[PDB]
Amino acid sequence: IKGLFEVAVKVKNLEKSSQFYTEILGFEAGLLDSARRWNFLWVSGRAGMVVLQEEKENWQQQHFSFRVEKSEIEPLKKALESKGVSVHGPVNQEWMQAVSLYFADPNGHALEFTAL
Amino acid sequence: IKGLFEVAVKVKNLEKSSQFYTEILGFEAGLLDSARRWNFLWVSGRAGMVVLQEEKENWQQQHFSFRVEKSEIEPLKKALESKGVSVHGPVNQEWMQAVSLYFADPNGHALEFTAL
Repeated sequence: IKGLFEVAVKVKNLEKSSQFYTEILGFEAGLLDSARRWNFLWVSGRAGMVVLQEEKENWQQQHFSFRVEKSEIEPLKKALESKGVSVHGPVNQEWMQAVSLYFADPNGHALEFTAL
Repeated sequence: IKGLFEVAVKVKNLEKSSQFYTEILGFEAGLLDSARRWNFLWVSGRAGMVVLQEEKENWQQQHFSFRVEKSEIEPLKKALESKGVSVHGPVNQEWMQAVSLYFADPNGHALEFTAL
């Protein structure tokens, strides 16, 4: 097993969340299934994938993180902030020799950039 | 952004789920926080991480997948089966030139191995 590849993310609004993940996070189009209301988006070419799945009821917070380089922590924080996203951190994770940034998607999920 | 690094997984029983993720999936010990009832486990050295978080109420199914090599699909299916885990697939994902195996963790989450 080589790492984490994909996560399914429950979203309140497929279009608004697709806009966030593609325009703000820069993920690339994959497969938009307007029938099931799912959108499969690619992370870093073919390195990862998020599957946005529309669900209008029963909200529950999710947490997941994306890998970034330590040297890119401040640029990424600034880029998110410029696009209107509030960013917490950097937070040092001494026990794992890591640095994290924390921010929300449009659904209030707890997203993170982690540098190792 | 280089890929997906970590997912938080809600579990009914921290010990039973920790046993599954370490003994069956082979993830390595990281940080066991018996206070918050969380266990941070490493995937493929430092390539990824799962954070098991005990929650005894409000079950909701999660979906996530781990990256594997295409040539390892049958060995991994067999290995899981040998450890008592029922495996579905391989399923060809033609649109993304991928192959998937599907199986459950002890919480009934929808886990997957994806080969690209």
